[PDB]
Amino acid sequence: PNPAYPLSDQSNEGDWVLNTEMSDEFELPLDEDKWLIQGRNNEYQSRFIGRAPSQFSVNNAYTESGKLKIVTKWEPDYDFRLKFNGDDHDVVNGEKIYFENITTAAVISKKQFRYGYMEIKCKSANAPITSSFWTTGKNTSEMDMFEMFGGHKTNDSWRKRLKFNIISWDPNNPNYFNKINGPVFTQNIQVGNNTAGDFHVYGFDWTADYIKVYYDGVLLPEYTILKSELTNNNTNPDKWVTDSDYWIWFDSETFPWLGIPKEEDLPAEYQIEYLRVWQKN
Repeated sequence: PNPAYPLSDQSNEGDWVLNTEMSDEFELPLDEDKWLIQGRNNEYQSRFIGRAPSQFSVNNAYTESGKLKIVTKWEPDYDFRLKFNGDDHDVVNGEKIYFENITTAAVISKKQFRYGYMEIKCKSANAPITSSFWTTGKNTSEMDMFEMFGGHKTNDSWRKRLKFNIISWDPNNPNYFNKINGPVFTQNIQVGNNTAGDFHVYGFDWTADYIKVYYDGVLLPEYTILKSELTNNNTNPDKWVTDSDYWIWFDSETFPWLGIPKEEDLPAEYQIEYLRVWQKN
């Protein structure tokens, strides 16, 4: 296939132009003028040090073999830090979940963009750890294009799952996460192959009016999101929160309610062969 165009649009019906600021083939050492390794020089996007028990380490993101590696390690002697609020723990189901044992990483674009075709070729980490591809905007919203859980020990659907979420981070919005304690919208994108078994190409076409999902070049129409549906024909406009500039994130996190890796599961690698972000000419 031609890498100049989305795998799902090889005739370039979209008149696509690669956004070089947001794109990377990861064939060189990680470009830290393009990418924030979370925690580099104590810089934390969204003040997010990691999801307990895991914490983001600057040593767990690097390129290797043409891929960005987001590594999950068993590292009990890591110098786990406190949250920006001074806590040594997250609060999950009302319980204090302490930081310990596991390091992951997060890599965030230093630039933002609004609307485009995002195509990521990746293989999820083969452990009970997330491999995620997502966005944030300042006080606006967050689109989790996927949370994978490639090494789920007991759920085969999760091994083939891309959990997709849209979250409102705007306190003015009735769907604000800290009002409804959940996403504006979520769906389980199910693909045909285990996300940790091989590299696959995942496409997310993000526009002002729809979000579409592509797998290995093929539209998955069951997962299309339409503004007219989410807003019920513009009668509930606050349900459409993705008209925002976004940073792009890759990361891995412990989701303790799904599972926690054993040392025997680690190290594990979320491997990103490339990110291609196109926008319309």
